[PDB]
Amino acid sequence: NADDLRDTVTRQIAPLMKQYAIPGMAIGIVADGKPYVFDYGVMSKQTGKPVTGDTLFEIGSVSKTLTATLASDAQEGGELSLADPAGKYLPELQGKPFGVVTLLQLGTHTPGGTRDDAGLIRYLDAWRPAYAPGTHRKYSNVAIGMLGWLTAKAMHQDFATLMEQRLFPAIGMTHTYINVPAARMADYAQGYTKDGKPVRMTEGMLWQPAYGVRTTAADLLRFVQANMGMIHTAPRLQRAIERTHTGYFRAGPLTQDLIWEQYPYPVALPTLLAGNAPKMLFDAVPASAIQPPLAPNPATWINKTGSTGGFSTYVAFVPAKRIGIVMLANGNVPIEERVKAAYRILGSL
Repeated sequence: NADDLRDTVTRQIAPLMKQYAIPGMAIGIVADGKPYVFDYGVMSKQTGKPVTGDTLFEIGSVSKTLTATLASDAQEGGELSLADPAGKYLPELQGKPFGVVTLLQLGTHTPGGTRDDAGLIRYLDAWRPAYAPGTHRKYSNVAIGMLGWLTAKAMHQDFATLMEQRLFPAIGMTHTYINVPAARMADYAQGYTKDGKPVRMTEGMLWQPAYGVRTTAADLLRFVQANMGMIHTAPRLQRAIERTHTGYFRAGPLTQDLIWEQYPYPVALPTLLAGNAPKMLFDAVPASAIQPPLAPNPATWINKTGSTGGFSTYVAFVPAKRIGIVMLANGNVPIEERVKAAYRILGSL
């Protein structure tokens, strides 16, 4: 099994790492609910240390799936409503265009366009949208950056504390960090730009909610299992996790959940390519609200991409089929090439 399974992965990942010169990758597979992690290559070109079970990768915007889960949990406990306006938690913004943006619009990339906290409030005050809220989908770290900020306000806690002392241990993610600890800096892989220059993360404002997660393939895989209800999460978090699969908007070929993005399953490859295409990532796509929102639906392909300066991430799973993939690379891999490999690999199962 693991032999056949590893061969299936290797036939995709080895040429990928070859053509794009990725020093290392960690691949997580759920095959009929069984998890597997397959490590390839090295953590750092200067130290040649190999990718192992504890190697940390930056997952970029896949971080936002965990932020969305936290916000969904707050909603489940009555601490917030996704329909709440930002101005509810930032009273100064009442009267300002951003004060009416809802938490839902931040978690769906539809708010209407895009140092210290006083300056952040200064930035949000002067912010003038290009579109009315909830009508156009436009990828942005300010939207989900603010989703995590506002959820922490509602939950009466520091953001990073909520992630490391609440969410991560409740999934049993024991090698997942917003702030990587000193004893763990040795596990942190080195990223590499498209040139080959080594790089790790620059931490702007709202850096933790939007892209602050470093993690292992095993831990991200366990999250994927939790998103298919497989690992005995407590009832409030389990409901919270499933509710992030609610379908809120159509945007071209893509359906926008809370941060997650989904497609009907079975899914044709052109559907995934079009939904993960650069046009989705950079343009302001008209987004039509789904009324009533789609209930979470096991017969879907649910995925999310992540890209930092030095790392490439992809996550995709099908709850009805009980399969999923996690791909972590410490180099730059074209999004559509992550998509194609996942589609071929998962099609093998």
